[PDB]
Amino acid sequence: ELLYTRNDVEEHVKVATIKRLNQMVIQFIDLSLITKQAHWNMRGANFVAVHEMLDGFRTALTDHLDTFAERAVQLGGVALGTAQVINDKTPLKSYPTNIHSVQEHLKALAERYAIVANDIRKAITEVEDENSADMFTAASRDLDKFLWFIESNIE
Amino acid sequence: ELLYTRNDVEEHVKVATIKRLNQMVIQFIDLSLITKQAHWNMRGANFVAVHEMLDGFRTALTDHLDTFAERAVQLGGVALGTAQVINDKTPLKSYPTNIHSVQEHLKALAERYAIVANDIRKAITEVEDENSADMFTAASRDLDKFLWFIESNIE
Amino acid sequence: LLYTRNDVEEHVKVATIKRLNQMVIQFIDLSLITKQAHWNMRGANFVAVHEMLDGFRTALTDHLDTFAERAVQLGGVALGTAQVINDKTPLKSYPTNIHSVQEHLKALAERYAIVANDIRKAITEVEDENSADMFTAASRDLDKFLWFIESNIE
Amino acid sequence: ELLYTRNDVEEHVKVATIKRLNQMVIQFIDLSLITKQAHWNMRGANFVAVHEMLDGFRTALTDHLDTFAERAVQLGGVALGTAQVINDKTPLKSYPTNIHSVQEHLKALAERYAIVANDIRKAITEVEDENSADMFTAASRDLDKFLWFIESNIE
Amino acid sequence: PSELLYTRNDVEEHVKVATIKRLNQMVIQFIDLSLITKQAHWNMRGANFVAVHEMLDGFRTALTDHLDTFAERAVQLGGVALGTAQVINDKTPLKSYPTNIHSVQEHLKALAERYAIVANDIRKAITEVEDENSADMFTAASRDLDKFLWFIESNIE
Amino acid sequence: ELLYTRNDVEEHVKVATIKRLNQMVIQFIDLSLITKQAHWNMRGANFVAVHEMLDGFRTALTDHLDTFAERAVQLGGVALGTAQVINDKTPLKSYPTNIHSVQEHLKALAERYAIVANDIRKAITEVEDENSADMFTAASRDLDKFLWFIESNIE
Amino acid sequence: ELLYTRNDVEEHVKVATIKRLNQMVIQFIDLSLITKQAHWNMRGANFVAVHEMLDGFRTALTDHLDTFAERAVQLGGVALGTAQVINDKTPLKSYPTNIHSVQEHLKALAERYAIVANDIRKAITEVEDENSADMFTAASRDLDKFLWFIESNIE
Amino acid sequence: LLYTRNDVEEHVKVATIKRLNQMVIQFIDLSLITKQAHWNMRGANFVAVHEMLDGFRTALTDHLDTFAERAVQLGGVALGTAQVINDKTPLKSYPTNIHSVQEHLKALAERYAIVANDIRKAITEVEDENSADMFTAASRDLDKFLWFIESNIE
Amino acid sequence: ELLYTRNDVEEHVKVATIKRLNQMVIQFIDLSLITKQAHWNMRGANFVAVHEMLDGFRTALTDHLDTFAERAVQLGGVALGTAQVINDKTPLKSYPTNIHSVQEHLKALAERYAIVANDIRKAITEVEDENSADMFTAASRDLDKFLWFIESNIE
Amino acid sequence: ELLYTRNDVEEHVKVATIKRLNQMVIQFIDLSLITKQAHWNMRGANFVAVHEMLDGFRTALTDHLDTFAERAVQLGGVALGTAQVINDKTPLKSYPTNIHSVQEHLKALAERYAIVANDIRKAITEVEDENSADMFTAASRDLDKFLWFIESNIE
Amino acid sequence: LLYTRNDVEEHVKVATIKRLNQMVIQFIDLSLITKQAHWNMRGANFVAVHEMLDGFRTALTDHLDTFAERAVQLGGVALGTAQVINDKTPLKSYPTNIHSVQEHLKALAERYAIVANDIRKAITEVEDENSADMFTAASRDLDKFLWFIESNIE
Amino acid sequence: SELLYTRNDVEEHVKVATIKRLNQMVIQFIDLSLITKQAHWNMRGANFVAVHEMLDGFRTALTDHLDTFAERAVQLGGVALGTAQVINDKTPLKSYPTNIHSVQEHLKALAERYAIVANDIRKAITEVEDENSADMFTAASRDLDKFLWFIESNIE
Ligand SMILES: [Zn+2]
Ligand SMILES: [Zn+2]
Ligand SMILES: [Zn+2]
Ligand SMILES: [Zn+2]
Ligand SMILES: [Zn+2]
Ligand SMILES: [Zn+2]
Ligand SMILES: [Zn+2]
Ligand SMILES: [Zn+2]
Ligand SMILES: [Zn+2]
Ligand SMILES: [Zn+2]
Ligand SMILES: [Zn+2]
Ligand SMILES: [Zn+2]
Repeated sequence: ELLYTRNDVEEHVKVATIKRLNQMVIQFIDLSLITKQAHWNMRGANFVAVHEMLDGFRTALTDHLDTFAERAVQLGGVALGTAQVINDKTPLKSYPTNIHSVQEHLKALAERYAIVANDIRKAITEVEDENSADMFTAASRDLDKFLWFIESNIE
Repeated sequence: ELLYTRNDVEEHVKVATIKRLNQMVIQFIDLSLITKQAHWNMRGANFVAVHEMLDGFRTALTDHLDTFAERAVQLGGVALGTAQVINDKTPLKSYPTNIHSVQEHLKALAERYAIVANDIRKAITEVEDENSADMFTAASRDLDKFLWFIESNIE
Repeated sequence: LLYTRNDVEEHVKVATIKRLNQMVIQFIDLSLITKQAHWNMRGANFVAVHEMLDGFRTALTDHLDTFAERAVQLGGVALGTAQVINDKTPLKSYPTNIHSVQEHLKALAERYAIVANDIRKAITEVEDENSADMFTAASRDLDKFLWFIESNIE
Repeated sequence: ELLYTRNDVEEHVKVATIKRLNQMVIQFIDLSLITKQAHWNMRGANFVAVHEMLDGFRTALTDHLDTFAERAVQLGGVALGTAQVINDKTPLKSYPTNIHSVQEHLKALAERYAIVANDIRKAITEVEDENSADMFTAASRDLDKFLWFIESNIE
Repeated sequence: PSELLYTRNDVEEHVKVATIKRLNQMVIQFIDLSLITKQAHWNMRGANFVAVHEMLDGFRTALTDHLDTFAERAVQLGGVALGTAQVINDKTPLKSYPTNIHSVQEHLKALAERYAIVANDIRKAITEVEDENSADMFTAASRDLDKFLWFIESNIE
Repeated sequence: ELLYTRNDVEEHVKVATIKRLNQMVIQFIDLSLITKQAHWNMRGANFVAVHEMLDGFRTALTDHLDTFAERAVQLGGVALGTAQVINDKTPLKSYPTNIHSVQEHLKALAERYAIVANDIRKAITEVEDENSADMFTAASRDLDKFLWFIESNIE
Repeated sequence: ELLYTRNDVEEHVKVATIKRLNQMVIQFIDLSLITKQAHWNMRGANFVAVHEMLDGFRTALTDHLDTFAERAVQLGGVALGTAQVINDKTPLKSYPTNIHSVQEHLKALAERYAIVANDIRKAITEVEDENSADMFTAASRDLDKFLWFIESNIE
Repeated sequence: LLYTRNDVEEHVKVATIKRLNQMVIQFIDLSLITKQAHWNMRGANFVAVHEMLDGFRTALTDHLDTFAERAVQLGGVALGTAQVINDKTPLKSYPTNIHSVQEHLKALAERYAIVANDIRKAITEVEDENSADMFTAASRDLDKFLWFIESNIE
Repeated sequence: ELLYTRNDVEEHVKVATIKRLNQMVIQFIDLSLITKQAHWNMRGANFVAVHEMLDGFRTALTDHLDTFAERAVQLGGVALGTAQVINDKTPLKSYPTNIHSVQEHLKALAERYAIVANDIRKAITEVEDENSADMFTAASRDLDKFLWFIESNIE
Repeated sequence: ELLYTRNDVEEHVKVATIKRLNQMVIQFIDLSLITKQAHWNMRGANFVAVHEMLDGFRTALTDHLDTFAERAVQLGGVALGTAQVINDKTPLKSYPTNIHSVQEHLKALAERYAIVANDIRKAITEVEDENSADMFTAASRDLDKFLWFIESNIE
Repeated sequence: LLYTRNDVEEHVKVATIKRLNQMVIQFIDLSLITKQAHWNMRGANFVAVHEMLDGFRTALTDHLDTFAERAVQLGGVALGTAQVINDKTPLKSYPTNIHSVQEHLKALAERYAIVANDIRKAITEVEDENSADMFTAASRDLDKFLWFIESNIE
Repeated sequence: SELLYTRNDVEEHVKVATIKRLNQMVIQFIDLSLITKQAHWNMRGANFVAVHEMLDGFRTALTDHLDTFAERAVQLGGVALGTAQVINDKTPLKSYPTNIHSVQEHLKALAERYAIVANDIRKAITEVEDENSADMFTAASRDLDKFLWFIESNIE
């Protein structure tokens, strides 16, 4: 069931939205862990700039997911973002540990960012909570631009 | 094994330290996630201040475990921070998914925070890399104070 | 309707303007009630909840100014006078004999909740695109505060 | 009835001074509304300077009126600023919702600002409370200046 | 066939080419508004000068910012953003701005005619485009544009 | 005994003002030791926001007192703020070092705050130096609002 | 002989007040010019700090200055800050030109600062306009500070 | 010319206004060009060159604006409409079919180099010190931007 | 003679420039006052914007002014900026005390800004000290802009 | 005897450490008051510079001060910062109230600074808590710098 | 040894100041070469590496400032004139005739690492705790810097 | 003739001459910069905390200045030299004393060297024939002459 709130968003609409929101949350938490992972372990040409870039990426991700979770609560549900749940519920493929060049990491990121980027863009139009829709549009715009930024550094 | 570098810390010392650094990166990433998890799902007496208090802790955690990972890297290791690795190598017990009182979260928070704070204070006297030890001490100081902040809010 | 190269049609100009004044009104009041509850609370969790509210006010203030200016943009008049608020406000008059933090949170709860429940249907009622956007940013903040308010209630 | 406070302003001075503070709250809140009303709905020569001048004022006014309300609550009284109390108790003539020229708005604004500026200048003499006096002086300094700005821009 | 650059970005091919198209038009209008805003800002005199003169440095920045947002989307959809002097010149729907005029009032009128055009094209653009990401961009812009038109109309005696 | 200055406040007015200033200095200095003393050792409900509130309190007390001292010196006197002088001359009840809960501390602080508050308010009108009257008013307003802040956090 | 203003203030208080405000406007202007004068032409021990100290004074001077003038105008009057009127109506002896030592310049500054300092102090309770009293008071504090600052660098 | 109390000799004014307008025209085109490169590059060194270029754009517009303002102070008309640039710029129409940073660098260099070599000469040609001063600063900027760009070329 | 300095700029250039510097200083100081004078006492159409506008000119002015006096000093001279010297040496025509409208002031200002602006423009070419030429050029660029701004608000 | 905390530093060391943390707490607070007291009653050559410098040491002392105190509390102890306690536990001699010359005050400050400074440099190696040792070195670093600034301004 | 009330042991003072001017000596020589390469590098990855070096320089300069002042604190004299760096620096002269980003990165790596490793063994070799903490902050930055420089090498 | 290639078309003889000048000014500026710190570290006596802080200000300006001269030399296709060996072998400044402590002592020693450097760059400003270079040298000279003035005005 749900936590009670004077917020009168339809009951069925609440359940489905928390549902999407959460999965969106999980995808973003993963994207933030791997952004760091790639960030630490790059090496080679274009290092520093691509290194800094990624830090930027981390923050916005963080902010966007935050909104997701808080919105899921507003509707009377329970936002999820614990290691066990992520590991258990991510669509994303585990990030490589054996890769080392900047281009390697860029390719690995591009891959992952794209799945979430494409997922969330579709979510924008299939979610019946306008607030989420506006939420989802805001994060779609950045993931897209981040997807572009990343791809754009592949040589 | 290790990646080359001009950094001349001894071979044995490097390897040992990479492992300590990494367990510490692993522990800080969970607390980090746990912190947020509690942040979103809290409700009741003293919510707003404790809610924002958690956002401060996170930034410091994040910021510390980042130094960790980078020291491991400087020593020619691979810093490890993906959901699958943390899930797999976490020393912390899964964070309750269905607790709601701020009080409830404070207590569940203290437990895990103490485990990490206690361990790292130990790590400090152990590690034989002056740098990592310095990092750890700065971290230890923050955790000890966070630990106390948490506990000091328990009714 | 005052003149403007703004080419939005008349009917939708007029219909939207009302909804915008209507909404201006609920916030100005909501704005007033927030500060009221701000000055006259005491008891547990005073300072933090007290400082919270100031934050809401500032946010409510800027959202409503966005509504008013759109109403003027579409060619009408934005109404913000005390008089107009007093008698077109759809919110129950705020109680002036309550003092405890909780009492106040509940009184805030109820009213924020009715404005936030109305602006969310509004998003999807107007046919002025820009206006649905304004509302949605406002709704997003409102629903956050409602959540913040109900989350401090014991 | 006054609420308990260790604060030892004489009981009579408390009740007297609270009533003055509220009356000042009342009209400053009224002037806050009037000021936004004028700056949304003006058009004509010197529009843009004047529209932003008024936002300057708005914030100064809401600042002082807070200082009054808090002094009221401090002396054990109850600050009154609900939509109902203002309309019922405002000494300011209602603002005309049928005027659009910058010039008309200035002239409608200079009359309502004068009453307040003059009320608050005299109230400085009248209050027994030193703190309230200082409060009113500070705020009278801003009223006299704004009033002067307002009139200076009339053609 | 597809004169589209490769990206891992789903958006269907048709929605891609049409939105790009759309994005580029808004781009061109916005750069033009930007050029003519500076244009009028430099050359205006008479009553209410410094206020209007500085009012226009504010709009410039926001146009620049939106336009930059419109260009970068196009390039994400895998297009080429076009904003060179030549493209603008024979692409702007905007009537060459008068260089023979000196009063704040006439500059206001001129500005208003052209702001109104851009103002109304981007408002339409919002429901016409099938990229949800672009309609969000356009609404943000449309909102500033609608505020800016009102600001200019308001300083006209 | 006074130090030369071209400042022309009458010999007698100086001496008395000076004595009055140092008293308010003495008791402002104490009040801040006490503000920190409570800051560190409070635990219980509402801990964090109460904790931070006081540090704000501590800053304000510090500028006011600093202003009082410099005025004494301006008049040609010596400002006294050595721990010896506070101890031997503070009219405030030594602060309890056994209490621990936030509530207990807030009560202890209310007592002491109200004393100094109720004194410096009397002082505004007792003092024959216009400048000193002003400092005291600025300071009294802060104390009167802090007392209220303290009292209002009391359950 | 005044300018229409809705600012009701007994017209005769108006006239008296404008004159005092103009006398302080004149004096503060002269002091500001004097201050730069010494600032520039200073040399000897303790140069750079005194020189920097003096810039500080100036910004305060001209700030107090401005409020005096804007108030004169507010009451229906004309603010007088012209080079001719400073020359013709200043009670201050023209600052010397032959001096160059910081010590010489501090003393020229002190004897002049004191004229103005001691003067506006009395002005405070001499004037019938309440806001002018608050103004003069704020400036009197600063003036008394700067004086004391100047005097304390004298060996 | 338009009247101003500004006593710069009439011919000087005419001459200077013209040269100012030539530089206003080139810096604008430069700035358009800078942004075109900005959106449309991909390949090695992207993120950094991308943001590098946003810096020049900012620099370019302040300077160009300083030139327009000077021309107007002298009684002339600052020109920066799309049509005038198109008709008077001496830079080759920028390619819209190129994609590599290394390509875009090469293109920016050609054009940047031209304008840079032309304002450097302008510093000593003009007979108005203020223009010459403002010309010298822009040149200094343009000479740094050209060395940055060239420097980034593999 | 000049104050001794290692600065080796030739002696005749020292004297010649010093005299030229003090000349700009005198003029700029006059402009400054005059600028503040119009800023206080104008009323009419376009008041607020023009009124704030004028405060900017002043900051700009006193900055350039400063740089001149110090250059003078560096070369071993005495910078003069006293009221008396301003009153005696000013090439600028005494400023009208009775004008009241924005246009009245604008025009009086235009006349005097233009006189100064035309002069310093020439001084750029007249003076043999490169440093002091840069100095004048910078001022010149502000002054022509300010004249332009002033003239551009005249109807 | 101690307060309950999950912090598992051993009881014995927890106790020794608190004791040592509090002694510094006491000494810093005292240097704090002393620093402020010299700041006020100083005059003579080099006044403004030294005056300002002391204002910087104060806030420095005050932060280390805080860091020591909470460490104490987070270890289960009570921090002790009360005028009474400073009186009774301070090892620093009373600071003289009869001295007036910057040069006199710098010598009185040096003595006491040097005492605390030399004491805490030893404390680093004595304490068995790494966190406090770190805590001490930072403040030690400041104290030494401050001792050198003080001494350096001596003639 | 200059008089101070700081009571470190005469012996420890003397030793510690000598180890402090050595860290001061190589840190100045490193900041010089840092700009030298900063200025004269070109090729792939120029801009970010140019600016990266600016960050490093600010850091080196602050650390070395710290060693200096400690040394004076113990009663010693700091040593940082051109002639002392030249006569006392361990590191090989930096190569004037190299231009590529890659040549420069490797030229810096070599020198940074020599200083990087010296000060890391210095931490354990000083008797002054205030110097060990000091050296340690430096080491941390220096080790990160060496990692940043090596990590850009293709 | 061994200049790095660039589309910057300043006359080639000018580039070589200007580069030599630019580099000579860089040498002096670094030495000043070195020396400044050296004094700021080792002074003691009356007026120490202000001269000390003052000096840190000088360092900052010198560094931004000398950095402009070098990026200039490099633009015209040269090599900017700033190595301890190059300052050492190529400097016009006398070796700064390491046995002075007094504030007045250090002020006098800086005064002389600041003087040396300040007076060269002022003349440089007229002797160079790349305009950007003189704008550069003029801005610097403005700071040096002011810094020199500050330093002299602190001598008792
Ligand atoms: Zn959050
Ligand atoms: Zn990192
Ligand atoms: Zn508004
Ligand atoms: Zn409030
Ligand atoms: Zn961009
Ligand atoms: Zn103070
Ligand atoms: Zn003013
Ligand atoms: Zn402009
Ligand atoms: Zn100055
Ligand atoms: Zn604290
Ligand atoms: Zn330093
Ligand atoms: Zn550089």
